[PDB]
Amino acid sequence: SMEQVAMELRLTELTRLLRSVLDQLQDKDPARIFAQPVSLKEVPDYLDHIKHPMDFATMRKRLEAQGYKNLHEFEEDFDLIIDNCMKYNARDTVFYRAAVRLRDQGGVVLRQARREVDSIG
Repeated sequence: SMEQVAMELRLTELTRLLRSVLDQLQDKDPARIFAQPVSLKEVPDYLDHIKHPMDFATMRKRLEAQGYKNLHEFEEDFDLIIDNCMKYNARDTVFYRAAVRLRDQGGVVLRQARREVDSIG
């Protein structure tokens, strides 16, 4: 149907805007602490602590399959990156501190992304 195409075009344009959002958030992580999944070879107990692991590479895979239907879904995954780190690592660690700084800086980006998603529809 033409309606299905129009919906698919909207999904594609959302995907475009989320790709740019993702790039901007990932620039706020210059240490690349959140770039890849936590290695279960290197942290074998991780899944005992963290039930839903997340990282920027895994988000990027979902994004490129157009697997985010709305900005809420994408933000859920970004928040998991931050929140998982802040639970697993202590306050005095470079990892925890990186997560705080990512959250703080990413807030700004996400605030305008929400306006753009609503604005363009």
